[PDB]
Amino acid sequence: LEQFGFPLTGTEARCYTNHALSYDQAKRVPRWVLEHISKSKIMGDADRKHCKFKPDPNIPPTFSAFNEDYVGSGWSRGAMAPAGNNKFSSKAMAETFYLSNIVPQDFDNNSGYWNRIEMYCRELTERFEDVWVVSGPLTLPQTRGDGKKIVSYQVIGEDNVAVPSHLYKVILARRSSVSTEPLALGAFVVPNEAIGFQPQLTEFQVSLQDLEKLSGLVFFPHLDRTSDIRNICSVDTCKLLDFQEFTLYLSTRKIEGARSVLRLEKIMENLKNAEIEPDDYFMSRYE
DNA sequence: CTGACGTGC
DNA sequence: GCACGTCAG
Ligand SMILES: [Mg+2]
Ligand SMILES: [Mg+2]
Repeated sequence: LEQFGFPLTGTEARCYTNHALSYDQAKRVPRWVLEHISKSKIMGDADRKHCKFKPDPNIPPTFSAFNEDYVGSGWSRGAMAPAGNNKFSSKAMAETFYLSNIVPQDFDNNSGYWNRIEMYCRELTERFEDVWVVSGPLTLPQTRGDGKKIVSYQVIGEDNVAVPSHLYKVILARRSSVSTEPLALGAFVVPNEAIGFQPQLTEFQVSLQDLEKLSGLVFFPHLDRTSDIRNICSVDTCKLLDFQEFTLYLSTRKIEGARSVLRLEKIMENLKNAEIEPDDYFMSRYE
């Protein structure tokens, strides 16, 4: 037949401590990243200050990306499987810093709208027992003034790492293992750019048949497309943290300044459109 | 929470 | 050969 072997596409599913991915060796980015989060996963003392980005040892160095392709590129290192969903295990969080989970993402988008969607996925664990999330990059076309549709994206670094125009996220949530309740599903596609608090998450929702036709993937193939599957934005709220709750959450976590910056935190919070904190706030214990 | 950035061992 | 206090949104 053909004994020298078929060409290796390199799209083998690679499982880790808490996430699995399929690599795009031509774009140096993942095709899709799948993870499972529960009430137990997001709880833990594993800190991300000990972990830093490094290439995946299992990815062959010919197709692996590196930090040289990201540092001065004007783009951020955006993880698809977030470190916040792996607080229980230091090994699982450390594997999320492999560049086989990273895509070039806008700074404000990574820290803003995409960070709010990741928090909403963690918030769904407070209403569902098991939540599956599929995240990945996209490079969608654009219709020009002459009717011609053209795909165009950017590559950065010596290893041409593709910079996606849009990002997609697929959320599948199960209420309880001991329950006949139907499942909730939602597919969202957001552009890789800074987004404020005006557009709701429902404004970026698309049908699953349209995302599969766009990304060329088939999500959750072991699932039957019966009438049982319900939209996640009807069973749940699909609302992200507004300006108040988000700024209050960030100010609660940034409380470890350990200096006069502690008072500068309430300063920025005070002029931040009148907001107050209910818990124990800056219990300053400074010599 | 999501990022980037510099220096003693 | 590198690896932990600073800062921003
Ligand atoms: Mg990120
Ligand atoms: Mg230390």
